[PDB]
Amino acid sequence: IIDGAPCARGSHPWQVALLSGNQLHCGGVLVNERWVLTAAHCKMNEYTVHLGSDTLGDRRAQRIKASKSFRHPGYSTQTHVNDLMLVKLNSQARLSSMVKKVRLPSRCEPPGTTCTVSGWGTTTSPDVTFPSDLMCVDVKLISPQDCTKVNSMLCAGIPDSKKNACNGDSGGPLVCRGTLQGLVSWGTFPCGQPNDPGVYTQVCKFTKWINDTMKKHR
Ligand SMILES: COc1ccc(CCNC(=O)[C@@H]2CCCN2C(=O)NCc2cccc3ccccc23)cc1
Repeated sequence: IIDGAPCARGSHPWQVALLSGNQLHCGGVLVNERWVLTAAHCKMNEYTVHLGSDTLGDRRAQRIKASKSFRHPGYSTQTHVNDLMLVKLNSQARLSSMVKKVRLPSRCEPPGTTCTVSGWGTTTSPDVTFPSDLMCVDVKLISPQDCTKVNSMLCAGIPDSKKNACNGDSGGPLVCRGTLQGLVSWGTFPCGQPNDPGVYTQVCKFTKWINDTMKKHR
């Protein structure tokens, strides 16, 4: 996350990280005790999922192996369309005040809405600097028609501001008015240029796919 600040402790109990061993790979969200939602670009042969702490490596965090994952069938490596994936945990996440199911959307929040994006991705660019504490930044929703770099994607940013997501933030949540509205997808490199908004998968357009994919892989 660029030009953000540490998230208030305990305010992201539905946030997870996908690690390759102990190395950050992507963000994600906990859908339920057996499933994580992330970006399709995050695909790996297997994952270690971090839950239950704003600090990576925290001895109190839960770590769970996840062997299986399922991309949305329309995913394009070139256009970034359909950049979402479900990761099946090998063992159930233990729920508590620090591990909670995310609130999925029932409606699409419109352009102009203030939202928050969070992650453990780099805070600098092009030099990488990975924070241990989960970082947050507030950004405003931008229609894909108003987003020069781009019907199921959104952009988000603040006019004349560097605030954005970066490497390591893919798959993490963009939340608005208490619901999940986006997953970080992609943007310009180097990160953090003003008026260069990041692109997100618009979660409200994938309700059916998320529910059905989980039901088809019980
Ligand atoms: C030691 O150096 C290291 C260590 C680890 C890594 C892999 C770390 N993870 C990844 O970059 C993930 C993987 C899938 C795509 N990713 C994004 O975060 N994309 C999101 C993304 C990437 C670049 C610019 C962006 C601008 C705006 C919004 C999103 C952007 C790299 C260098």
